[PDB]
Amino acid sequence: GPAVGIDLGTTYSCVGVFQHGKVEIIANDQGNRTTPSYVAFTDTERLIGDAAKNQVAMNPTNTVFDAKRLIGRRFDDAVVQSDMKHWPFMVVNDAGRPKVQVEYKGETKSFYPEEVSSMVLTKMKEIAEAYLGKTVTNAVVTVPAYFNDSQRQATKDAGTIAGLNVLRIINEPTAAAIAYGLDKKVGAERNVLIFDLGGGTFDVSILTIAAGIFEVKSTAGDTHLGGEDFDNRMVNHFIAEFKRKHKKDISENKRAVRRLRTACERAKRTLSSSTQASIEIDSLYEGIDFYTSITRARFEELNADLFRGTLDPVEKALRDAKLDKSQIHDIVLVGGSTRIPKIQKLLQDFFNGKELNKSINPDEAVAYGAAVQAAILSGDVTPLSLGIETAGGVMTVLIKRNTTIPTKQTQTFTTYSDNQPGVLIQVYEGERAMTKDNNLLGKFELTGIPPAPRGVPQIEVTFDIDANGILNVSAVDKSTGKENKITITNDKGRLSKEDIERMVQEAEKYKAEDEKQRDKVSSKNSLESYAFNMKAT
Ligand code: NA
Repeated sequence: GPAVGIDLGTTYSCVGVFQHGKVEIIANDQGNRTTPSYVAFTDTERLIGDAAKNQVAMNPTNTVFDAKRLIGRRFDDAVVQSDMKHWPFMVVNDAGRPKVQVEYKGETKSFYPEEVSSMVLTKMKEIAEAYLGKTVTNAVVTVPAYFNDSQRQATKDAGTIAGLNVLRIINEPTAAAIAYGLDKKVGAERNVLIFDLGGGTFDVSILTIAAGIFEVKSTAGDTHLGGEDFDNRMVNHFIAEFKRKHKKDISENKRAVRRLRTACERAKRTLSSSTQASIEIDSLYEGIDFYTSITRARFEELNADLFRGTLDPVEKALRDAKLDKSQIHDIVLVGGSTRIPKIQKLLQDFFNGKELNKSINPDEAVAYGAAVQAAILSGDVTPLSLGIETAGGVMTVLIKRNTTIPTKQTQTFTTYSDNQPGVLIQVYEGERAMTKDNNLLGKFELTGIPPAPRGVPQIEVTFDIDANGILNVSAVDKSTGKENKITITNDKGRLSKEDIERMVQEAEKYKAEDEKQRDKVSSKNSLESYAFNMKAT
């Protein structure tokens, strides 16, 4: 049977299947295409999904949510320590691992974050099985791009516990791009910004896509910004309005606040499609009916700081990606909060009128991409950056990856040491800062450099790639015209698509460490006479 794509979200989860040439997002028992990531433990039963969320007020201690925040993390993590304070449920330390502790059937029980996530995955698997009419085993599960190897493995383990064979763990921004088919664009590399504003988290991701290959250039956002925050601003405003009108604070009554919050969430949805919404609550407090209205403009004023603040992570991501806003080719909206008209206007105005990709339901786009990838697994540009080793074993790129062929790139280099007799030209392929982490393709020596102080001799290195992809690397001593060259054959099938993806992924994993290595050397054009990788120490 077909594999399924699952968006394991912090607040809500979504499951989709690619069948008959089309992705179908699967509705649950109550007809909802999204299922709350909530598990509830009671004296009589365990509830997953809408049932768990509906009874949260009655059983807060035994209702678990935000397990994604704890997944793949140590208990001593500061995020876990700060996050634990907000949650009613208890978090405990077992062998350096956080666990949720709850009372189920009168017995204290402890579950690893992956175990709670496995229960949400079990419900999504059952939702898929009811729709398909067949057992579902294979799945593609999505995770935030910033997730580390531990967080990804823990998410895979949650699927394994649920009985799912997790074919691959893919980034949520990449899944959204796959849903819009940005990989199938016939032109040269494209820079894509994924603006993801969910119920509880805000994620901005910049990706570069060429030849079906995705690279995460930058990530930015707020882990604590979401639609619920917009609802809270409306609730606080209404509490103030009631207090001004009736001289009473409804904050004391928990149910009254819950009823107001429910009305505010409905009003916010109405405000996305209409310019005004009505709040009608009978007997909100002390028998006083609350009948009032809110304009879209008032809602925008209440959330003005939060809405404008979304641009700040966009600016940071662009700086980290070393890209100007003009260089973004595609913008994708993900998450329900992206429906808000003010958010769309602010992003479009920031991008100078650029159209936004919002045709796919923002709540379902990540699951849609996961479903497309699951089906693919179920059934001329340069592949890698090309460069030479500079002093310190550093990779200096002459031809960037995704460069159209044929191409010729020339750079000038100098000696690192005084009276250096020769330079060793070492050709490497890869996206890592250091040649040790890249692949050596060939080496040649240019000798007879006239004795001179360091930084004075000029050596022009040229990389020439023909249409067939054969690489010719040449070095000329500018003082004498003396030259040496190597021809590197293009071996067919040497590199698979997966091989390129692994090398790009490795660069994403070590980007912070790699940048520090780049900053270490004062000169970027200095060549030594030896191979740094073969040096002792
Ligand atoms: Na999401």
